[PDB]
Amino acid sequence: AETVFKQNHAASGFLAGRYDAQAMSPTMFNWSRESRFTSTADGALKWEKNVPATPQNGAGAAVDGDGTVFIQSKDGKLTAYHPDGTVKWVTENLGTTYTLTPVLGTNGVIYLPSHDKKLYFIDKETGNILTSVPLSGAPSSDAAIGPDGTLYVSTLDNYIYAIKPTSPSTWTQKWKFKTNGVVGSAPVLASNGTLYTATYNNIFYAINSGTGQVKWSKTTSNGFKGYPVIDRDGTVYAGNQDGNLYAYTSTGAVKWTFPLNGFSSSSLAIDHNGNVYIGSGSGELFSISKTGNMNWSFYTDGPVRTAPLIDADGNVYFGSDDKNVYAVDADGNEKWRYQTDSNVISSPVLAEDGTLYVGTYTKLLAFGAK
Ligand SMILES: [Cl-]
Ligand SMILES: [Cl-]
Repeated sequence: AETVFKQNHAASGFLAGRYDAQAMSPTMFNWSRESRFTSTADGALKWEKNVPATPQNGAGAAVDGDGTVFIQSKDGKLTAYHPDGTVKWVTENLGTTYTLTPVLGTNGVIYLPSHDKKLYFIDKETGNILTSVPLSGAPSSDAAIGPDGTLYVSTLDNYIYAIKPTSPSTWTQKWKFKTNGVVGSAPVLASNGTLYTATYNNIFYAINSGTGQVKWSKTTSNGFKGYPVIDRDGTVYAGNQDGNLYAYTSTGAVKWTFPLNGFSSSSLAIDHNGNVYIGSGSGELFSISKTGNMNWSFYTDGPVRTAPLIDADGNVYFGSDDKNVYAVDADGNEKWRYQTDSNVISSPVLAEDGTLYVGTYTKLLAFGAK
């Protein structure tokens, strides 16, 4: 890519970690989700592929510096597509049933937690397995990557694991944290070193990412779900199943809450002006200011489960259980929609040339530049 991938812009505060900086889109979460790319995509479909998947919390494709598109399917395949939709490679017999983002790290390594209770290290050039890490339970998050390359995942047996790769073929366990409750809020990391996660026992955790010790915790009446975003102040914005977005300061004070009219249904984005974006079971996609006032909302006919993606012009792309892909401008006005035949739940991704990828339970869709 001609410019480097950065997790942060001037208004976000993720802990900078060892993602592939030459990739177009190396991670779905643990970053602002404001793309550095512009797009002239107008809703015309460039191509579609059959990719059966059940992505956890809006997981989906990653795109490297060549524009190669990597995506897991629930038949146990990881597939690398060329930009024109032809297949570059396929690796089989990985996990089934639920899918996760094939996150692109340094040294051309793909980090793919898998439902077979393994965290695979995979060569992105060939798809060959470099090694795998046994997990005590099936993973429930994408791999977040820290500054020293440590991988942070939640697992379904109520753990956060910190696994440190020591080369493309070797690894050691940094720490593990047994959580009180099923993890619904996947690990994301903030610039002061804190890892944030939360459970359906209503506990929101701030954890020292180096040591695995809890710095502080807060409680609510229902569980947080998905991937929070973090601003430059270290404030964490997390969607709650009680129907509110919560903003926690870096000390654990409640900065504010905002009503979503339904259970939170997507993970978040944050733009360089500090506005945060989230989908609701109400069908709405919200834009909310850093002080917690509504900028706008856009109404779809079903829960919005894609984490929205902002482009460099402030347009916002997302999908709905009403089976439409959506594009709106920075003021919330519709640009275009595209009707597909499956709920749109696999979050959007932007290539350097403006191609937009987004997925359903059955297909990967590519929307081309105009
Ligand atoms: Cl380069
Ligand atoms: Cl509290």
